[PDB]
Amino acid sequence: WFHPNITGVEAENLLLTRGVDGSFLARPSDFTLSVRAVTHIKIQNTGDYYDLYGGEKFATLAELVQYYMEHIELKYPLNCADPTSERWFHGHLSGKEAEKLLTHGSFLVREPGDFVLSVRTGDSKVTHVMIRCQELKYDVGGGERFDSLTDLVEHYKKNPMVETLGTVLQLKQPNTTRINAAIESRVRELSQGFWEEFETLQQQECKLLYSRKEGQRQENKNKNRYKNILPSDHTRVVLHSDYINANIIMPKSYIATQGCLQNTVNDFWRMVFQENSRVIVMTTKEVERGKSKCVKYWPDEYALKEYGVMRVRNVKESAAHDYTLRELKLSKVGQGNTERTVWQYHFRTWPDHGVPSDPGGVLDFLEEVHHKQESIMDAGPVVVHCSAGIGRTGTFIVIDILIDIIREKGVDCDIDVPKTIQMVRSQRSGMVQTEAQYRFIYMAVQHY
Ligand SMILES: O=c1c(Cc2ccccc2)c(O)nc2sc3cc(Cl)ccc3n12
Repeated sequence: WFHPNITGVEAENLLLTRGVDGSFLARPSDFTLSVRAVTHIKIQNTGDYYDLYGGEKFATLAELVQYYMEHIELKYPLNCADPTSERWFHGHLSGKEAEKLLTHGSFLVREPGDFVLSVRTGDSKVTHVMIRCQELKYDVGGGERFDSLTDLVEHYKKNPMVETLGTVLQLKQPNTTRINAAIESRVRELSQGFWEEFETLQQQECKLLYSRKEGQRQENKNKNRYKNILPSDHTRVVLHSDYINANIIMPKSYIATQGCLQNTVNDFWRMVFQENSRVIVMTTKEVERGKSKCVKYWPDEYALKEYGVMRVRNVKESAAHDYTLRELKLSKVGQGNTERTVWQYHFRTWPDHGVPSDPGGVLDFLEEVHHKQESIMDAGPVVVHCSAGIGRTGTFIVIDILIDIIREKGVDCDIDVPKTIQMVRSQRSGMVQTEAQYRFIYMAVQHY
């Protein structure tokens, strides 16, 4: 249902000719939901979530579409044929280059008007299968003809081609992003190249296996800052009544969470204590563009506040250019020996929309956070929150994970930004929201 390189007119004709009523598609415009008369519904994503006009806020475009197909009718997704966003698709490439690149089950489809399925087999050889394209459909020389190269690949992923002498041409996996640290050259090549690689990652949203059940419960709706933006049930924080919109991220561990609500302040301190977290990363202001993003869950400097069964002291506040650092002290009301310092690094210079022009400041912040975390024996996950706990939270954890690798291996390590994002998304959907953030992660790793 997502079409990466179409226009409003192309979409309008597609839905009128190849579609019916209830038929819909999505496309980059910022996104547009084109439904069939043909209506165009705007989707904006400045970095926190997908905000549909006259609709709701979502972690992914696929979560958005799944919700409106279940609850202007979204009934029939009008499928896209362009293979540009598929991992296996290389477009322009020769046989030799594909042979050398592939040098088991590893495949690709390359490019008169015809395509070539190059597959590796071993314990080795590279088999090239021609794909004829006649009157818009695709085929391997006989049998079934496919509406798109996608239908072809998925048909042969399930049903592999058998070579004359019994060789199974398995379609297992498509890696063109695992660059060695060195980054400078890759950033130049992706400079767009970044948007192309970003939407390939977006096309991998629905491959992820996750449930959102506990967050959809009656007793837990009030505990969600955005009703549709929910934690993954397999990695959610269970409080030992048990609910918080938070997930554990394990590549140093992190807890990705939303900005505190007035009714979730006590549950946030119950989580920090239980998890033995000593570092909080706040990547948002309490209020941005007149809307509240997170409530003040920490006392004023020198003050002491009781938050349910938890007691928090604000020892000292230390201002830096980009951030404030609050030395907090947490204990359970009743038992004195339960006390520990909790350090809250509150980044305040993040723009209301988009990303910082330079990642220097973010990189100084994360460096400080990392050394404060490494200075504490038996320390729990680093708590990271923004507004929804997916956009900024995701950009901060991904940059932190990748620089963690470059700290322990040096300028000689193999990094894969989209592979890291997909892995984090497997633990909380929507982690890293926009293409601008995606590019900022590359620029951050570059500047580091
Ligand atoms: O998806 C994966 C998986 C599989 C995977 C599944 C769950 C959690 C982590 C990893 C994998 O090993 N490697 C890569 S590289 C790559 C590039 C892009 Cl643009 C998009 C995806 C993608 N991708």
